[PDB]
Amino acid sequence: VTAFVIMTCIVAAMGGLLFGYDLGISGGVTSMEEFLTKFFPQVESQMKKAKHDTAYCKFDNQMLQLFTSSLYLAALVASFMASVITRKHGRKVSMFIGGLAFLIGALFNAFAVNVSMLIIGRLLLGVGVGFANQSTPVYLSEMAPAKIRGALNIGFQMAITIGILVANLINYGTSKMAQHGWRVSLGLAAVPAVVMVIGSFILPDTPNSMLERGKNEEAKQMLKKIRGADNVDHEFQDLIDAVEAAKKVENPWKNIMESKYRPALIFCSAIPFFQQITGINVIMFYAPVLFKTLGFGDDAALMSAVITGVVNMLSTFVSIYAVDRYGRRLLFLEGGIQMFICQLLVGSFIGARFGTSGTGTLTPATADWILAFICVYVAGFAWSWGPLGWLVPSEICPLEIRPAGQAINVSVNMFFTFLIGQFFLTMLCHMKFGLFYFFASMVAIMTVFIYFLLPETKGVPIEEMGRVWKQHWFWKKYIPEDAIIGG
Ligand SMILES: CCCCCCCC/C=C/CCCCCCCC(=O)OC[C@H](O)CO
Ligand SMILES: CCCCCCCC/C=C/CCCCCCCC(=O)OC[C@H](O)CO
Ligand SMILES: CCCCCCCC/C=C/CCCCCCCC(=O)OC[C@H](O)CO
Ligand SMILES: CCCCCCCC/C=C\CCCCCCCC(=O)OC[C@H](O)CO
Ligand SMILES: CCCCCCCC/C=C\CCCCCCCC(=O)OC[C@H](O)CO
Ligand SMILES: OC[C@H]1O[C@@H](O)[C@H](O)[C@@H](O)[C@@H]1O
Repeated sequence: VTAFVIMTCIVAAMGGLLFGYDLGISGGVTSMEEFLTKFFPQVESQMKKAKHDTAYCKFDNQMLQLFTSSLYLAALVASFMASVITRKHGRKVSMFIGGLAFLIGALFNAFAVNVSMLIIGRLLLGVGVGFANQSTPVYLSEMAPAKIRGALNIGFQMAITIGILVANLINYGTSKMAQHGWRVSLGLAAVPAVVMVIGSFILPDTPNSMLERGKNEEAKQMLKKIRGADNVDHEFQDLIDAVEAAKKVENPWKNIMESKYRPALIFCSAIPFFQQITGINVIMFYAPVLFKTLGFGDDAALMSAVITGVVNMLSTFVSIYAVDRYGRRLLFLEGGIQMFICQLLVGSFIGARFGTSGTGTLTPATADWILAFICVYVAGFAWSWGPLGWLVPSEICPLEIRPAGQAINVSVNMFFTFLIGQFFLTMLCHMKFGLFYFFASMVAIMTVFIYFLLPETKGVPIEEMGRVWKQHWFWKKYIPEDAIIGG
């Protein structure tokens, strides 16, 4: 491990900020009266008569769901495009496109003068997210020394949570603007894109992609540079071995369903789905809706998005320290147990305080204990399914289908991000605390799934990952002998 490989992965992980900024900023902007009046005067015309509501709760009308989904549709579709680009031209090439498309969408939003620029900036933001999220995890996983691959991979997620936090702070400040606050909120999304774009000019590409697309001596020089050694023959042989197999495959989507890829295929699909049916993107807004409904500051709701975002970042550090010293399984099991227990605690706490005879017992101290319970649940997510949701699919895919496997990860995730968060929109807004129990069972299901089916992937060089599957009960019947590289 060199100072060069470290700085390279830090600079590449900054692509998480794009997704993170957008996740953090859109809740505040949508509550801004000046922004609603411009683009959705029908929402404003009933926010005017609500006072105790949250505006994004009325994005339940058919045309409003269209506008919301368009970003996830664009990202879902970009991510497949980026599978092809990333393999054909290299990982740093999809990262460039991700930033540049995100930049273009940011200025379109910040300078929108009607609802068609907003759509167009929203389509573009999602293209940015499909490319950034499809290729940055691949880049990190392949560039990092195997010893610390998980730590340097999670920096992508660390960046996502920094994006979430920073956006929430921005919204808090621009919300106290006489005019154009929403333009600042959307417009500052352009700083991370410029950073990502400029960065992509300076990053090297992975020797894995370099060797796979013909640049041989260039691949070994880059391996010797990031590893800092001259005797890279050993792991360069793993690369030679894998490119030998991978260069027999063109159109990885043709062979994706072959038996030797079944483990990676299953997990590239279930891990994104599970990450969302956790309910993280429903539960993260229970407290601000609740706070606003029951009186309490408009500020108070935004203040609790900051507190959660401070907890959501920072918790990330736990996964970063633990993931390579003790593994992925530990974080998956502990994180799920913790998340399971907070969901039962908060579901029943609400169900008690506001349910015996009648309904309606507003309380400050009761509101803070629900936020503490959610924060511990968000912490358990933040060092399990959060980061592990962008680490594990990237590190279980043989070279020829790695980019395609990351695209399955992004597309399934965006599809379910939108689907779960829109389906649960009504219950979240009408304070149906039964959702915490439902999300409890899913966390139970997914924790059991993980326990039995996911082998430990820590410490293994990326191209040797088939030995791990072969040494797992159950999955071992899928992996042919010729798929085990380096031992
Ligand atoms: C109020 C304005 C504030 C503006 C805020 C600007 C945000 C800066 C971006 C940071 C990307 C962070 C991602 C880097 C994650 C690095 C952690 C890591 O990857 O691990 C290191 C490894 O363990 C070593 O041994
Ligand atoms: C490395 C740094 C890169 C720099 C990244 C750029 C920063 C983006 C900020 C954008 C804010 C846009 C503010 C525009 C607000 C003026 C809008 C206006 O005045 O128009 C009113 C409208 O027409 C009424 O109908
Ligand atoms: C080596 C790695 C170091 C590990 C670093 C880990 C840092 C994670 C911190 C988590 C805080 C979770 C506790 C949740 C805080 C509750 C906040 C709250 O309840 O807010 C109420 C507020 O007062 C209403 O107004
Ligand atoms: C080019 C690389 C891949 C690009 C992938 C593109 C695929 C997604 C396309 C459209 C998403 C849906 C867009 C439809 C948006 C309609 C918005 C709207 O109708 O807003 C109404 C407003 O509320 C007034 O009432
Ligand atoms: C990985 C190491 C294993 C560690 C396992 C930890 C699991 C914790 C489970 C439930 C905590 C629920 C209790 C949350 C404590 C919140 C304290 C708090 O601050 O709430 C007080 C409130 O702010 C005043 O009104
Ligand atoms: O930190 C919170 C975020 O973590 C990411 O890993 C997930 O993909 C996001 O949906 C989530 O909102």
